[PDB]
Amino acid sequence: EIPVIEPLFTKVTEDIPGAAGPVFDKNGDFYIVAPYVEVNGKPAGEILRIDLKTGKKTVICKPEVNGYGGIPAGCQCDRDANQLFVADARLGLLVVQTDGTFEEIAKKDSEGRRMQGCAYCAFDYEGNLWITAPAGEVAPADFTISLDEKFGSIYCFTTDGQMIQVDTAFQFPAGIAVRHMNDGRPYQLIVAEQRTKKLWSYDIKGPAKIENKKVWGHIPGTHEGGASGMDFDEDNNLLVANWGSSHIEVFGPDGGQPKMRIRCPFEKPSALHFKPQTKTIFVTEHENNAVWKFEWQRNGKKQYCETLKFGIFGSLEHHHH
Repeated sequence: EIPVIEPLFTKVTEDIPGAAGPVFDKNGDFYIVAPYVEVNGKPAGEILRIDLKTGKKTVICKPEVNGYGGIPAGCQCDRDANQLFVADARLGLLVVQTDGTFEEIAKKDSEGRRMQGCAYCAFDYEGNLWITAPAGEVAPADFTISLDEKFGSIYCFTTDGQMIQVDTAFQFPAGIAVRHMNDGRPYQLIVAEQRTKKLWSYDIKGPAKIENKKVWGHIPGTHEGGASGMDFDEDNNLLVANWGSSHIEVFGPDGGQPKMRIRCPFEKPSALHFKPQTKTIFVTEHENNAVWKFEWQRNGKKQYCETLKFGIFGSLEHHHH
């Protein structure tokens, strides 16, 4: 029904338990997270730097708060400083410096509620951070995932430093991406509900202001698991890892059904991310606990963490003259 392409995948690294959160920082260094690392049967997840020339893996941060180890599950870099925002299914949302120190951004949200554990996040170009939270309350609450009960939530961490819960009642909310229009403005928030075959959209009307929740797209397949991570290319096609499959789905800007599929040499892609200024997509996957790369048909969308650089700054917004 749908065209399938089969690009050459190249293995980057392997033996990363629960491999996810591929991300590039402001300098082009590459990081991933290993959520399933354990010590004595307890979480001890890791944030890793991967040297793309040598393949060498370096543990950047082994987060823990009051003796509760983390489950780092997704990442985005900051443009303002060379620090990573790490969605942690046990600890919430962390800011991790490249030197390994970290700060937990929130024990509680804007309503005084205990924070939920997070997994993916996405900046809009105005600087707000949109976050999926598939786990229940952070440590020291007992760990719970919204696999069977609809308690996964969505947050927005605004430029004013407010952690606002903007929706809930999701069954493993996973990938999240912002659709920016040609004038640079945030228009739609896209959210994967991984325990269904659905992608949801909201219209962004401002910081932490979303409305008009609708079904945006449908994920093919009848196996366990749907959309995990997702990313826009420069034409606002959305590439969506289908964890219940060996494909990445390609949606047009207006969603619906995929218009093309990318066949992968592996099952269970968990996350994907473009390398800045390239067509190269890095993909994490849980069949092999591994990281791969492949060349897409065009560039990715300009990334938040490049937006203060000469040659990028000033080129995102466009207006009538």
